[PDB]
Amino acid sequence: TLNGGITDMLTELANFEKNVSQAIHKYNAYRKAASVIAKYPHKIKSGAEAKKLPGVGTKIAEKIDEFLATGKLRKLEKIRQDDTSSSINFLTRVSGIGPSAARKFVDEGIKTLEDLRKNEDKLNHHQRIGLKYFGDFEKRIPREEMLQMQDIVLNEVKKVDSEYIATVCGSFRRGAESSGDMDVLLTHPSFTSESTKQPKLLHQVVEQLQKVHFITDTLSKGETKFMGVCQLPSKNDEKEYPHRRIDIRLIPKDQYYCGVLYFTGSDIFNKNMRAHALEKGFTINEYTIRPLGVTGVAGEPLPVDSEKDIFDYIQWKYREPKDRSE
DNA sequence: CCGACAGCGCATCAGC
DNA sequence: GCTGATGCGC
DNA sequence: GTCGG
Ligand SMILES: Cc1cn([C@H]2C[C@H](O)[C@@H](COP(=O)(O)CP(=O)(O)NP(=O)(O)O)O2)c(=O)[nH]c1=O
Ligand SMILES: [Cl-]
Ligand SMILES: [Mg+2]
Ligand code: NA
Ligand code: NA
Ligand code: NA
Repeated sequence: TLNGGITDMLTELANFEKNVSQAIHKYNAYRKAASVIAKYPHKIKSGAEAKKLPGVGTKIAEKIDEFLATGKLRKLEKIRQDDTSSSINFLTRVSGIGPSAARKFVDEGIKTLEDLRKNEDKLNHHQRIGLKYFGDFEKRIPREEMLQMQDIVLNEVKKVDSEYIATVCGSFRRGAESSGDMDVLLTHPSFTSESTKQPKLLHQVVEQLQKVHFITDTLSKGETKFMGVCQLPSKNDEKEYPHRRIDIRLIPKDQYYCGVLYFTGSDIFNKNMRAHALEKGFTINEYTIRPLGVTGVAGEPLPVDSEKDIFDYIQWKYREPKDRSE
């Protein structure tokens, strides 16, 4: 946290560009800069010093100089005072409300929590659950609670079918002392890249987690991806735990290593690694790593029997999950 | 200068 | 209904 | 907004 002031400023710029400007590449440019500065192991003394880092160009360098000189950024000061921008930024904090819906709601005069609450019938299902748990979803999850949640999910999954394997990924697998949500990778031998010998593989697990009242709400659900809400049980006379976001991703069992590389992240780590793969003439998704032909067209899946195999292909030294928090 | 920026699941809608 | 684009999310 | 070619 040597450069917390700078990385906070860049993140706020990132969020502005995403939510208000709807300029997604600016968003990702700012997040990449924040990431590389966050892991830079010196307290930055100037914009020129920061500009040496990949992802920091002239414009961000000038902003860092302004920020270092004054402790603030005029551009941000004004954005903060703009009502429309402030409203749009707020609304997008609701899960299921993105840049477009936020701006549309503001047009219709819906721009506070109070407005949303009295206009529940103007929300889709995802948005309505996002609003319901607005407070809860912004709270952090202590790793100690993540461990309890892990135990429940792994044990309930076992009770459905002992051949299921559930792996908690995301920030939890990277060793984080707190997480924003729980991400669960799921495999079953019936579901491979070659065949699906059993239906409802994901459904069965979701149903069981609902039965024991762990899963409380659903944001979206298909054959391979569940996005919803869960809650730890609490003891007698205890205040309830907050509700938590949970993502579950069923991946073909022979593609587990690509799947667990993907779901472990971070998102910026994946973007960096996938970008590097492309420069090395490969393409990586959660399923496979494939070569790129001269045309750029993806070839056939390369054999993969470990996370490290994927790193090897693109000539990266292996990085343990705890070192992937970019 | 300027094209590219990771890659994809689910919900929703327009157009047929 | 299907298909493709878009929004939002991982 | 940044970067590689
Ligand atoms: C948001 C996002 C996630 N992912 C993958 C990598 C994440 O580590 C993983 C879980 O996504 P989350 O949105 O839950 C972020 P996290 O890394 O789990 N940290 P936390 O949930 O604690 O905030 O999905 C991507 O590949 N691209 C993405 O844009
Ligand atoms: Cl952009
Ligand atoms: Mg997570
Ligand atoms: Na740079
Ligand atoms: Na949102
Ligand atoms: Na998640």
